[PDB]
Amino acid sequence: KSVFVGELTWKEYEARVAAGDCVLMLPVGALEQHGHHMCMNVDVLLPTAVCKRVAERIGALVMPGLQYGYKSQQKSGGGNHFPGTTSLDGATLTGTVQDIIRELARHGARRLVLMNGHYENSMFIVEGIDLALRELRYAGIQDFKVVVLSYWDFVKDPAVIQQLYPEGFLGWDIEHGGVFETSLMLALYPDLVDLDRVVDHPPATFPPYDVFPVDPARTPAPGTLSSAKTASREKGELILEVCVQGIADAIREEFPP
Amino acid sequence: KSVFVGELTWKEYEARVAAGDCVLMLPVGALEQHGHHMCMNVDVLLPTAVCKRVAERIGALVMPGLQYGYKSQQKSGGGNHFPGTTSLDGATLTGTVQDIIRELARHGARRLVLMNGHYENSMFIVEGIDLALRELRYAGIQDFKVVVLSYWDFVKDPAVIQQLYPEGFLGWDIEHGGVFETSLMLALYPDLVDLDRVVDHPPATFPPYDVFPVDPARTPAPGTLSSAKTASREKGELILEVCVQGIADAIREEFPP
Amino acid sequence: KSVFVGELTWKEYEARVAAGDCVLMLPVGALEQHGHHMCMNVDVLLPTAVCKRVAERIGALVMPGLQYGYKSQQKSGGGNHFPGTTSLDGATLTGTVQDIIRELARHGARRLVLMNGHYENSMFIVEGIDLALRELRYAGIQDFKVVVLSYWDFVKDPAVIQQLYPEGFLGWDIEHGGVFETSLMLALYPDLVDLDRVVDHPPATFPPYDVFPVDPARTPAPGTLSSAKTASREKGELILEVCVQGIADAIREEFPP
Amino acid sequence: KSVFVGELTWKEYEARVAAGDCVLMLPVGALEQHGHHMCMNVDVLLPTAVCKRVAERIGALVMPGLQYGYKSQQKSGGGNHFPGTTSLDGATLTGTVQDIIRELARHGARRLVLMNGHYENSMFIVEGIDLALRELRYAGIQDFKVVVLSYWDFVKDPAVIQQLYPEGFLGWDIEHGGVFETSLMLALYPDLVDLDRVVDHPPATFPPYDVFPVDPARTPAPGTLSSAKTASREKGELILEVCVQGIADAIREEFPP
Amino acid sequence: KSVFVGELTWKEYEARVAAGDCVLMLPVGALEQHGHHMCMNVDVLLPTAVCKRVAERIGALVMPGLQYGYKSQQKSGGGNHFPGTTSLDGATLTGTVQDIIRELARHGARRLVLMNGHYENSMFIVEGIDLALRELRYAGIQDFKVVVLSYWDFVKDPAVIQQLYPEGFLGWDIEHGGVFETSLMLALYPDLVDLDRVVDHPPATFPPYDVFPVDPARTPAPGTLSSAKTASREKGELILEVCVQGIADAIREEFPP
Amino acid sequence: KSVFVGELTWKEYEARVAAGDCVLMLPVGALEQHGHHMCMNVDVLLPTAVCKRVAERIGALVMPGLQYGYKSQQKSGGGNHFPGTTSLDGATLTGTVQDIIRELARHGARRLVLMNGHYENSMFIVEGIDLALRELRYAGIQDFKVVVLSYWDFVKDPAVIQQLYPEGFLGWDIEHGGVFETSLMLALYPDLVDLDRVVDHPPATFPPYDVFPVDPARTPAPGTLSSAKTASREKGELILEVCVQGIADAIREEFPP
Ligand SMILES: [Mn+2]
Ligand SMILES: [Mn+2]
Ligand SMILES: [Mn+2]
Ligand SMILES: [Mn+2]
Ligand SMILES: [Mn+2]
Ligand SMILES: [Mn+2]
Ligand SMILES: [Zn+2]
Ligand SMILES: [Zn+2]
Ligand SMILES: [Zn+2]
Ligand SMILES: [Zn+2]
Ligand SMILES: [Zn+2]
Ligand SMILES: [Zn+2]
Repeated sequence: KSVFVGELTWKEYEARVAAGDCVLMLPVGALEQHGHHMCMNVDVLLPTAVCKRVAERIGALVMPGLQYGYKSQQKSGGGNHFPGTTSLDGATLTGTVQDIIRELARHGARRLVLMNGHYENSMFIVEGIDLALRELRYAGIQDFKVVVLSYWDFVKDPAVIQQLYPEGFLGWDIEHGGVFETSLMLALYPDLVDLDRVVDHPPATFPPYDVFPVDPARTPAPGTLSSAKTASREKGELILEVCVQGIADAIREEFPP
Repeated sequence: KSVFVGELTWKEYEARVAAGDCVLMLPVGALEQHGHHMCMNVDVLLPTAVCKRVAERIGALVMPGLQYGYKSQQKSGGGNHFPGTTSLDGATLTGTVQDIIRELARHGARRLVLMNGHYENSMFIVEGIDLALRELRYAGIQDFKVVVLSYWDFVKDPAVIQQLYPEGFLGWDIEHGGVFETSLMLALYPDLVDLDRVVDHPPATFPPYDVFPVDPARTPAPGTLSSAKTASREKGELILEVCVQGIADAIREEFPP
Repeated sequence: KSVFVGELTWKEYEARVAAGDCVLMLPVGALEQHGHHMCMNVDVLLPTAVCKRVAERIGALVMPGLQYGYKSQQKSGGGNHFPGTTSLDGATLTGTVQDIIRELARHGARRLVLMNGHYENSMFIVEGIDLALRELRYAGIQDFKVVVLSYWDFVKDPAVIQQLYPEGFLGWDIEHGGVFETSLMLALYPDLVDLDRVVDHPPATFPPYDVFPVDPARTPAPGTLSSAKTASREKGELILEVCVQGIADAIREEFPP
Repeated sequence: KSVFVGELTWKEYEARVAAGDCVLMLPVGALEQHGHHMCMNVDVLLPTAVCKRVAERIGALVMPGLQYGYKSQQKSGGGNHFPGTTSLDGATLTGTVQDIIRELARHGARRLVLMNGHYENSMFIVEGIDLALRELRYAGIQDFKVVVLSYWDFVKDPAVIQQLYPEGFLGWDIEHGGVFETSLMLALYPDLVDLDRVVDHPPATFPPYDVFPVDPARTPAPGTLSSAKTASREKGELILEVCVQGIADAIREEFPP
Repeated sequence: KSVFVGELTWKEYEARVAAGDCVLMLPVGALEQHGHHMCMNVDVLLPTAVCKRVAERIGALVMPGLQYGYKSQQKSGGGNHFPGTTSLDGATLTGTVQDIIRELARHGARRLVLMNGHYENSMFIVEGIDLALRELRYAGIQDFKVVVLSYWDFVKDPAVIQQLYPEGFLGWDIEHGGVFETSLMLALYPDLVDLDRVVDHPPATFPPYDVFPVDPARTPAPGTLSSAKTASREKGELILEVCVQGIADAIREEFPP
Repeated sequence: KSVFVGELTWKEYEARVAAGDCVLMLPVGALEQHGHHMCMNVDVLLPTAVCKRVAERIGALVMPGLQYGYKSQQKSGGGNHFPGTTSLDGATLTGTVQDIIRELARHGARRLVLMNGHYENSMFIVEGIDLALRELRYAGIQDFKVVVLSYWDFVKDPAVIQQLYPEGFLGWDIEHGGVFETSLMLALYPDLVDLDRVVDHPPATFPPYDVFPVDPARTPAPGTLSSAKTASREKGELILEVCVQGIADAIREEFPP
């Protein structure tokens, strides 16, 4: 039986919610440039694949993912001046999250995991949750609980980090189109990555401030913030298992049967 | 080479837009109950499959689809009180369309086809377009052109209509989870439809007015507005070819090479 | 005693609401071009006059009408590029309806009929209602009921249609400034129509899609979607009797004494 | 020929605007309690009647009036706790004014008089104007000019006031449902006023602060802020002539031929 | 012990609210031109100083002031075309007041004094209060009370008015950068005023209407609406005591121990 | 001469902007709990003090600070459930930033530095900037430049960090009410800190996800995320000199005289 809500009939869904401890998961991505070597829907594909695997293990369901996220920022996504990147205003993203939570509560659902795949989305997701929970309180609903996470934060093991980044970890922001995302894509969707097109530039560095309008000269030309030269399917498999296991465990802890 | 923007690199996309006459297509769907016999992502799947086929034929590109649409209305979707159906507020949907048009224009795109798959979305899509075009005009941009359509409107041939509706065409609104969508689903995604679960009821009838809050008693129990008993894979292939051909011709007329 | 809320004192209004089963009616119109032969406030005048007559028959009260409606669409009102047509943004119209419902509920009113006179308004009326009911629910109010109707939906009867259209009825999709509205106006406000100015053009037809910006060539030059050449006072009198009776009956059914 | 835009055809309106110096006028009122002796649409009726007379004199045109205004405030309209009073939120009213100006500018109009009839509306009218002018500036347009006025401000000449109040003038902060409005109504719409129902209470007084939620004890029971016992048709005729003359003169000064 | 919330620890604040009759005060100002002789933060400094002194007397606490207010209007602040003046949109100011009230309610506070210092702010503060109180009702909270005032309205004693305006009081609307504010500043922040720079022009007069876009020629060049030549420290000390005494008394009456 | 815009006359400000290279600085803070030992306006006081010193050095001007910021998050500010913390909604904060930029641009200013003092504000500052720059672009204005920075990011030097944290630096993630902010406060406003009230708890740690509603147990009781036991005046002086020099240098680089 599919773990995707979109692939269920309303009766199947109703039955699953009626069971009492149903966990729903919502992937939140973006359509964003990911360099010369990878496609632009990475931030949707990756959290969705992680949700799927986690859902399979814990008996959860996955909602249709958010395909468009917040504006790419230079220091975490290259910047919103790139072609292809198609970004929402903060109010739009926040409102989308708010509307979905309201609707899930209407269904009787009370457990939601928001899995972020695009660095910049976080605070707008946070505001959507706050506004939704506020509204639920107005309606006398106080037992709706939300867990929000970015899947990469579960990769904490020093040994794993060293396997992925032998020259040192440079932060999840500078990991845009680099070893982590590319390794995952190589493991899950190899046809959408062409490692031969990777441009092997040094990791992007920035001063301790930001400038707007975004100045394109300050982003590496290919749009990546770090090189995926050493990306590998094997690295992807390792990332995937670590994230899936860690998130599954976290969800079980927060949403026990 | 993929026709999906999400599956392209930013360089591939940039090149296609640079070519001068690039047509972009955006499927606009919903997560909505579709009776006992079909899944809930139909309104995304169908316009997306039609866009894919049209794009292959005319050399267009397809954007990631809108997964959540406007509130289901009793006379066209059963009603928003059903479980599973997960709907956006009008302002949210309108803003999503507006933001996407803004971004496509930033890229240099000037030709967009919005292909609706959920009856209720239309006027919010229209407002989204208007607000986006208003903003473009502020910047002196007047050459962005939009074609908006609901794919079923292209099925006009009496010979085809008579096969699907031998006792008479009763309207695209009453076509919710009926012969049209179900046939298309049998042709495209047979695993997501189980014809044996179809509840055969007489087509819903409604007074010449609407009542709110929605009264569940006025929608047939299963959520469908018409029976898909006579749906078939064959009918689906017929619908598909007529839509694809008709839409491709229309786009060629409105966006000539 | 007047049936118009505006013409009552607050004490008279209060007493009517205190009686317990008071029905309020709100006309929702537009300021919009209606060809060479007719004035622009038709969409307010017509529902207002119908509301007046219904209210007189059933003991209901009529609120001040909404004078400005949603943007005219080519296929239903000729298009918003015409001079004179003065339209609201969707959010504005939605908010107006929402605000009025909130206030009526504050008064203790619990029964509202929205009578639409401009096709394009419908979905924004729907959103206004939903948002208002959502708020009432937050305030513990679950007994506010709304009936929404477009008065022309009550001219159902084929026998009435034959009488009105002896040369053949071509459909409601082209009834903008045509025989239907023009006849009603001749019956109610003859000084606001000059039948000699009617341009007798062939009925408007359109492809199964819409284009924005709106292409003026696709609307008949006068702005009408069909010719009102055969309109008459007598046709208007019949429409008026039929509409008033049907709506009165429908309201009594939905809102009994 | 009518001075009301609603009563013109789009061709007639277009021709008036094409002439070059066309002045448009927009009445802005409210639906609000006006004591035991007068109806609730006073704030629409009065500015509309003054607009009509001014337009007749100066060759201007009058737009459909705004029927609903901002929330009644205790010190100026008795308070929004009264039944009957039906008020918009600030953003709704602001948005309505903004949308109308946008549309008038689209038509090619460049001269607008906003005539306020409800004290509380003023700042929201101001904001609506500013927001519409801001948008026009985006398009390089700086020749759209707006004159805003409350009609009573033209009846502040001490010699006139002496004629209207011989016993003594108590100030304007108390002229809600008092001698001023009542006299005008007696002159224009005698059928909507019943002087015998006037509750002759002493003028309302308040401390130099406001309290929310509004405390009904602090407003005179009937809702009026001053007694209309001395109101008369004669006083109304004087007020009317003084207002019309003064406003016609002011408009001719600001919008010369 | 400080009377400013910002200077308290959260434990100290919590204890003061826990006491049960805690009164909080919020100064609402503006950044606005105030002629050649005075600085631009006057509208924040003055109500803050009054709040401080009232708070000291009655045992209340003062919240961080709103530094930016609504757009300056010609007839009450010179006009928003002046340099330096930095104004918020109406929705922004309203929302700020609304958010703060919501938060104070969360803390358990139920008594708030909004002390306005910028003439134009009033109606947006009113709307913010109404929207916040509406929301509180949705959450079952009906015991939150707000007193709102403009501090100058407490200068009512004809003897005090005459000391300041021996030739006659023309209104708090024409008082911008004149004798009242300048005298208070001379008493409170003498280094921020240079009386030698006052431009002694005749008091601004205006017709009974407003014009937009704002016309700079209709405001006295220096930005003041009347001359502050006769301002003095002694007059400032008088004003200060009258305001502090009056407001303290008013708050003791409305928010008793 | 003051470096504070609020302490200047409009003529002085105009002249400074007229010079053509004027840099404006806007502190953006919060009202937020900062443990048992420190007051709640820290996030305003600190960036304001840094701005003042930087502006004195480089000839810039400082705008009135934003006193209220985005909702405290558990991992960065303890959480928005604490008393005293008074937070804005994201749209409110975004709108405030947007409005101020609009106004500065109107004055002729083209160089702005936003100095953030509250971690949570960052993304809403970014959105406010984007929306303001979007509006400027509608007016053909593309030369307004914004530099955004958080003052703590300028404490980079490992040698400085060694002086500040001789027993080892544990990271910026726990610096809410800890050594960094407390030391700065001891240097600038010693009367607002009472080091004896510091609760010497171990550094806060959290799992790689967040939970809403916020679980108060995951925040150390006092509200601090680390112990300020070792904070000192001397450490504050060092931080201050380092931050001021670094920021002055960065601004000179981006906005040369
Ligand atoms: Mn990304
Ligand atoms: Mn649907
Ligand atoms: Mn119409
Ligand atoms: Mn009024
Ligand atoms: Mn002011
Ligand atoms: Mn903070
Ligand atoms: Zn990515
Ligand atoms: Zn469907
Ligand atoms: Zn019509
Ligand atoms: Zn009135
Ligand atoms: Zn002032
Ligand atoms: Zn802090």
